[PDB]
Amino acid sequence: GEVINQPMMMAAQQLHREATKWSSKGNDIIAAAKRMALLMAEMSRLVRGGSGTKRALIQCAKDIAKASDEVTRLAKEVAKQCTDKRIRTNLLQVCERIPTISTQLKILSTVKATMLDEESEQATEMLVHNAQNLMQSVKETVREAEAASIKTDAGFTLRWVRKTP
Amino acid sequence: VINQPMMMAAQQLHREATKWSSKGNDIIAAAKRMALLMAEMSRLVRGGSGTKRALIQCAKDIAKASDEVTRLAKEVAKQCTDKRIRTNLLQVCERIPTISTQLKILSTVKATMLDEESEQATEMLVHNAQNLMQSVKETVREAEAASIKIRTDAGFTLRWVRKTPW
Repeated sequence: GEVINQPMMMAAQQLHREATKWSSKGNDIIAAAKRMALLMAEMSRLVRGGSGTKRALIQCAKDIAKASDEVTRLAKEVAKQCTDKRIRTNLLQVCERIPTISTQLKILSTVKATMLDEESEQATEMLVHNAQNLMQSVKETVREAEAASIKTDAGFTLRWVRKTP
Repeated sequence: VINQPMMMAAQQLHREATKWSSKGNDIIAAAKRMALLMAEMSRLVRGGSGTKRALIQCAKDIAKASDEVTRLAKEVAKQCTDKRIRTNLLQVCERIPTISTQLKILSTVKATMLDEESEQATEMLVHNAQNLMQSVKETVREAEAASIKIRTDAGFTLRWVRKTPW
């Protein structure tokens, strides 16, 4: 039913809330962020699964990583054309952090995967810690990239259409 | 474990709003936004310290969305021809502001606690949150019924189109 990993969920959701403020039309980062939010949530379900979700647990962390690569990719392109020195620095900071995290998530998920023994319990904690860092970094990426779309001869554009009530 | 009473109320608020497309309807969009924020909150009550920013932020956005729901419901009521519908609509545009303001207060006091005292802070928050979700559900329905009998000289319009049912 709903025996999901709640700390992966509050973390997945805390991301979702940020991305859901927008439209995905003309914004692949926003779309990849929502996808990441749904995958992390999906991982949240299977993560505690006994057997047969092993393949699933890695498809999940594989797709997440793939989406992270795209978020990183797009954020680099956003930063390249940013005129602002500070914004660009911050943006570049996460396009360094995101790859590290995503790669580690893949490693850690595969672990908790083959484990389906206190060691198993720690494998969970390490995965949760990492997952949380990923969701945070992506949230931070979304905000820096939105601020970078405010501030000449560029042809790249992320559409930031919000639903501010 | 997520506060089940809080999640349940968000779940039902969401069930009601998810029947409508958000295109041409800000109340429906603010309601979906509210259901989801309340869902996240149900995961924040239990959660360990440091997530309080998350809780304080959550309450803040919820209140902001409640204000917008209230503001739009007033405008819907102004042009409602129906005396009864308009009365009911106006009743909630009085209730919601009270609740939303209290939710903000209660969420903050609860965030500082992340002990009977703390446990009571939870119960007060849950009670309040439930009232909010109910009122918004009631607002959605009265506003949908108010879009059936509208004023002829009107320029305001909420689009009420079903999605699952089509």
